[PDB]
Amino acid sequence: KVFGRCELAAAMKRHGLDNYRGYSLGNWVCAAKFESNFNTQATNRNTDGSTDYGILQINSRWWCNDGRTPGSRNLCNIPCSALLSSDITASVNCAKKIVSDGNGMNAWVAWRNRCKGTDVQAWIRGCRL
Ligand SMILES: Nc1cccc(O)c1
Ligand SMILES: Nc1cccc(O)c1
Ligand SMILES: [Cl-]
Ligand SMILES: [Cl-]
Ligand SMILES: [Cl-]
Ligand SMILES: [Cl-]
Ligand SMILES: [Cl-]
Ligand code: NA
Ligand code: NA
Repeated sequence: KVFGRCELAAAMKRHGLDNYRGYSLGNWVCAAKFESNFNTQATNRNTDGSTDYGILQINSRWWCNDGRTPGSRNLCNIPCSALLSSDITASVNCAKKIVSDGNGMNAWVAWRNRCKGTDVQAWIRGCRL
């Protein structure tokens, strides 16, 4: 599914991301935009052989099982394919674990490089929430 901006903001709010661990909604929308272009089916192989999955590009080295990342863990205890659904529940639930792991949203390199320090509220302007 390719979400619209506001459509995603609303879905993320319904799933509890707004101000989760202190991160306002626009942080999550901005991160999704630059991670996946708002596409739940995005997959991208990393240099270490892991793959990133879904709207928040969650990585198989640590977070999910894809059966092809030797020596990895599955800390969200989910198949990586769950993270590609049109329903964002699994991605949101795993993102909550990731952002609680000690480095906050810095776990998403794109957030750190593209959203942190910027006016992220822009990403939810205009939306019915
Ligand atoms: N050593 C190790 C670490 C994680 C996963 C596995 O299958 C092996
Ligand atoms: N100093 C500064 C300004 C905006 C956001 C942030 O994370 C830090
Ligand atoms: Cl957009
Ligand atoms: Cl694996
Ligand atoms: Cl959804
Ligand atoms: Cl934090
Ligand atoms: Cl915001
Ligand atoms: Na804020
Ligand atoms: Na894994």
